[PDB]
Amino acid sequence: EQTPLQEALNQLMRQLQRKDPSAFFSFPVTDFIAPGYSMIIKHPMDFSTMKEKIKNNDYQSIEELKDNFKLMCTNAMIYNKPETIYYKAAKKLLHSGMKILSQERIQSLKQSIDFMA
Ligand SMILES: COc1cc(-c2cn(C)c(=O)c3cnccc23)c(OC)cc1CN(C)C
Repeated sequence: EQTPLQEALNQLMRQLQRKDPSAFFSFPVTDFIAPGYSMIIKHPMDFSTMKEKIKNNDYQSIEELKDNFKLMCTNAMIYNKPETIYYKAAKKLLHSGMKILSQERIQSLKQSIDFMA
């Protein structure tokens, strides 16, 4: 049993992950694979962490998940240099995700979520 908000967050997450077929952002970045990461990025974020916050009913709004998604992309553009594959992939994923999490779409979900209460 999940709330209408949780299920909306899940379908949004499914579409966001559709824009990352390489699974660069599926799991947390470790210092082992990216040395000094924990010293450079103060608020790490990834898809699996966001999915756990959905599962635990941590998000009170779609905008909070939108904030976490922007943070995950921004983190990769801080740690990685502009020509790297990870920077370019985060740049493109952020732009694609902002179209998915547009105000127009958040609108429609808020009303249907409200109508199920
Ligand atoms: C290339 O393969 C991967 C890359 C990254 C990765 C992501 N981001 C955002 C980074 O900034 C980053 C920076 N340095 C090194 C690696 C990464 C990854 O993160 C956990 C996992 C894989 C393995 N994958 C098959 C699951």
